[PDB]
Amino acid sequence: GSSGSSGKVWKPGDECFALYWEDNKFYRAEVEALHSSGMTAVVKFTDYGNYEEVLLSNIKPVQTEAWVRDPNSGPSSG
Repeated sequence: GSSGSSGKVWKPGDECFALYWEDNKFYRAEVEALHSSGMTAVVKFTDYGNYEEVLLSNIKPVQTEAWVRDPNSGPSSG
């Protein structure tokens, strides 16, 4: 299509951070299934592994393991 568009869409099978309904804190999770309507979605919390209905506007994309190897030692003893 066209490259160069701001935005972010969720999908069933992506790890994300959802705000607990009892802690209201950002915790790890995974988009279990979105809602036809397009407002809330079922996300599974890793903390225990239970599903919770949270809004899409209350979810954040989890960073990826962009590790980098190199023969040059980076961090050292302080």
